[PDB]
This record gives sequence, structure tokens and C-alpha cells, in this order.
Amino acid sequence: SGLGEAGMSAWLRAIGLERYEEGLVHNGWDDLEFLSDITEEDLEEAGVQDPAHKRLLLDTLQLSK
Repeated sequence: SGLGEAGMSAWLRAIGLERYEEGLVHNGWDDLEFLSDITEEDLEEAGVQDPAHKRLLLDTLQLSK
């Protein structure tokens, strides 16, 4: 019931920010489906309290849908 072992892994690779993966995965963003609705303030909840990091995710959203 789980053939992936990644989810948003390769997703963060498109922008080179997978380092924050575990940061959002251990908060409740492991689901790329839900992360697709993540807000700007939600990123800081996973440890993404950076400007270049906050603007990256938003761009990575529309990128890989």
C-alpha cells in the first residue's frame, strides 16, 4: 500500500531544496497533494523561515503542479 518511498523527494530536487524535505515531512507536508495548497506562513512551520526558501516552494508548486 505504498509504492513510492519518496513523495515530494524528487519534487524538491527540481529546485534543489530537498534538504527541507524532512522539515516539512515531519510536520505534515509529506503529501505532495496537500503541500500543493501550503501557504507562505506554513513553510516557516516546517523550518522554512527564509525568503529565498519561501519563494522557492511557491515556484516549485506551479512547476510540478
